[PDB]
Amino acid sequence: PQITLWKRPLVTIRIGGQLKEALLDTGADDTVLEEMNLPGKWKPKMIGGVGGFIKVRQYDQIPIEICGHKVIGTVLVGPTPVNIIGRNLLTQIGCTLNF
Amino acid sequence: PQITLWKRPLVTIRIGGQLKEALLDTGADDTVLEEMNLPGKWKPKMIGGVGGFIKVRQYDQIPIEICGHKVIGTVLVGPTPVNIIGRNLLTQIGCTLNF
Ligand SMILES: CC(C)CN(C[C@@H](O)[C@H](Cc1ccccc1)NC(=O)O[C@H]1CCOC1)S(=O)(=O)c1ccc(N)cc1
Ligand SMILES: CC(C)CN(C[C@@H](O)[C@H](Cc1ccccc1)NC(=O)O[C@H]1CCOC1)S(=O)(=O)c1ccc(N)cc1
Repeated sequence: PQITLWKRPLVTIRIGGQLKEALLDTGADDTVLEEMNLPGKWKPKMIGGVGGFIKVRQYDQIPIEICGHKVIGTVLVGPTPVNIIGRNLLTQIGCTLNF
Repeated sequence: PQITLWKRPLVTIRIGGQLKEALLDTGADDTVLEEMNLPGKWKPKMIGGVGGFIKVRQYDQIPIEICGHKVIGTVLVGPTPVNIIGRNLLTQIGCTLNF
């Protein structure tokens, strides 16, 4: 697809068997999702942005389906106010910025 | 250009007579720059990000040049950890996400 930026670049994803809406975010180094349960091992990490930092759980090698593109990689989970697909998974779908 | 996302999509912008490095940020509604002594009328506002809210100065109708593309719009100035080009100006340079 080609996604224009007049509106937020929201897409449907599936993770852990569940469908969610998420922002395609080129400003995010790594994918971070709103508080949820995910199976498997995780480790604590900090991420920072506008407003400061939050503590998250880092899960590695997690399958995610993004608009029918299957990726597998790092998913952070914590108190972000929005679900965010970051560069780590955008590269896996072959996403580029064009102008 | 067609910009891959292996690394942060940093570009050079020209604003208020200064050359600055900024992040092309599809997850950002607004453009927010690190604190700087920009002349002009502004209004105080708050914006929210991952970690909470910050107070910013809102400057309207500011000329900005992004990768040779000359645009005009709202620029927020405040304690962001990185200069961010958000959708208000990404639409003006004709930027799209493609995968
Ligand atoms: C600030 C950049 C450098 C990093 N953020 C990504 C940005 O797109 C961020 C995404 C977001 C949108 C809406 C609500 C909350 C967050 N938008 C953002 O703050 O919009 C503000 C600034 C202007 O307009 C409004 S991040 O969320 O902090 C972040 C940091 C690290 C990781 N691994 C993942 C996410
Ligand atoms: C608002 C914060 C940054 C604290 N201010 C410091 C001020 O220099 C502040 C710095 C600033 C510059 C540019 C963007 C944002 C903030 N200038 C300012 O123009 O900010 C307006 C814009 C949006 O909201 C308030 S403070 O309240 O004045 C103050 C002063 C002394 C003490 N001890 C405590 C607080």
